[PDB]
Amino acid sequence: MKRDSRIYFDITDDVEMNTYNKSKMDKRRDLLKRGFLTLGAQITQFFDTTVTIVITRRSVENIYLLKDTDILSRAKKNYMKVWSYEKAARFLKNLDVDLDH
Repeated sequence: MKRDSRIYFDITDDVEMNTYNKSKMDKRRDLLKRGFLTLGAQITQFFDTTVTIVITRRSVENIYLLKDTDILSRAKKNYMKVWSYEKAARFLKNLDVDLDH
């Protein structure tokens, strides 16, 4: 049987951008956060072993190059789901969630 959905938003980046784009990414984040709250996900402040999903802006295909203490390493070690913002926004759409609204 399944367990409560607990989502951690990775706060670390592996990309550079200007201030404008940061704000735009932060909006995307909050907007996504708001969507998952709606479906009833729990949105945890800290990362730990009870997270079921990490939503990250960083490079998933390159996790193998990360330190062992990096939350993305740990998430993969722990068979958690790691999603990009795109895949996440897909998840919400396909589940009939008004993103625009």
